[PDB]
Amino acid sequence: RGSFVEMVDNLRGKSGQGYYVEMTVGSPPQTLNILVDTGSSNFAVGAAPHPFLHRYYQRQLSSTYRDLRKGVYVPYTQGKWEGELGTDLVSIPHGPNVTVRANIAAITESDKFFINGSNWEGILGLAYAEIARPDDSLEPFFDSLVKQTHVPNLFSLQLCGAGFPLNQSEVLASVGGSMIIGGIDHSLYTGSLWYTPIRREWYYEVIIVRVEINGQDLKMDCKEYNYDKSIVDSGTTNLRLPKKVFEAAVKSIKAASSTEKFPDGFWLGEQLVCWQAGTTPWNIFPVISLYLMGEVTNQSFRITILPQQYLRPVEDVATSQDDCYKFAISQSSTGTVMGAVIMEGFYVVFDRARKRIGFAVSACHVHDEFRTAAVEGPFVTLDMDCGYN
Ligand SMILES: NC1=N[C@@]2(c3cc(NC(=O)c4ccc(F)cn4)ccc3F)COC[C@H]2CS1
Repeated sequence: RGSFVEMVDNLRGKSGQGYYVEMTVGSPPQTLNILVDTGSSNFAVGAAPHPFLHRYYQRQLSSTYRDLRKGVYVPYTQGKWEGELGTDLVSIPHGPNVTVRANIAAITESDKFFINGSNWEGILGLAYAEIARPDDSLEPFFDSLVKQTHVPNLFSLQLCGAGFPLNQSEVLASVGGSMIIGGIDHSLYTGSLWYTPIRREWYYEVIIVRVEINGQDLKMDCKEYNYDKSIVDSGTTNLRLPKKVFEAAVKSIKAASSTEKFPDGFWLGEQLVCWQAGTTPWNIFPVISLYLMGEVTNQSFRITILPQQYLRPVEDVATSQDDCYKFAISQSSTGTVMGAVIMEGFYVVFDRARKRIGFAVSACHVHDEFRTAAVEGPFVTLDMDCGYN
């Protein structure tokens, strides 16, 4: 049974541009679309005109706006945002039937933050206060929600990739998935949920203990997989891997798929590759298994993704009926990032109450009739020291 009908199908978007949920801020309520971001911890919204924003938070029109008289500056690798801190009443229309007073960073300047055509106007950082900006005294949204209401301290995400390109109209009209606030909806997954511990409450940090490509062990010291951390991050597109793991994985994926040769720019995630309509050779590309530490001592389980997850559908650079994709695995210098293309394979339970992350096969993962994504266990013979310090 699906017990959270009110919140099922409340997301829209896609791996290229992000998955978002509708929220309201202020009194009377101002509706905004907000990126669901498990890899940061600020609730930050556009609050001044911008060429890529169709709307924005207007603090002067909110009777419940409270000015904290404090700026926040947030540079990150790909860009930056800065703005002004305050609080206001916030609700999620397709969410729990509650309204909370939460911190809001009113974005006044940004660089490469907003995405033309994404249809979102702010971000909902769902990770922990430790990585909030300017510091850990700025209570994140979810903490406020839990403190102020009877909502259980847990949320779950089903991100649904289409498996093909969606034009602007289609992505607006399409259901992109679900964020279930306070619970687990059984209709969103098949098979069993398997849980891995949250190593530390800052990012949603986990520990990978083994990596296989088509069943072949990458055979790296498991610390390499978590150097310098491994996180589950809905606010990143790709599966990102530490440099040395990336190099070893790409070598192995190339070897598995070697019946076709792809240019270097494809493997660099820059260049698309295309096949005649319907003829994408899924079967030449390997499955990828990530083994995660179990809750039981000396046990692990694995999550297995298909090329239908790690090849991201993109429309052709020229007009055609070809099926085209970009390689959605890329190198990282800040650890492993299980981004949206990985999350598209799975229903993911962020069980904050029990300090654990659950994975099950998603009811909306893209596959073919020969192979599916999998979550399987337990495995009891693995060497598990895998965390980086
Ligand atoms: N997890 C991260 N969150 C941050 C962030 C994320 C994004 N996300 C996206 O555009 C995006 C697009 C496609 C996707 F499938 C997912 N996300 C945009 C701005 C931005 F600042 C906020 O804190 C650090 C920064 C960099 S890593």
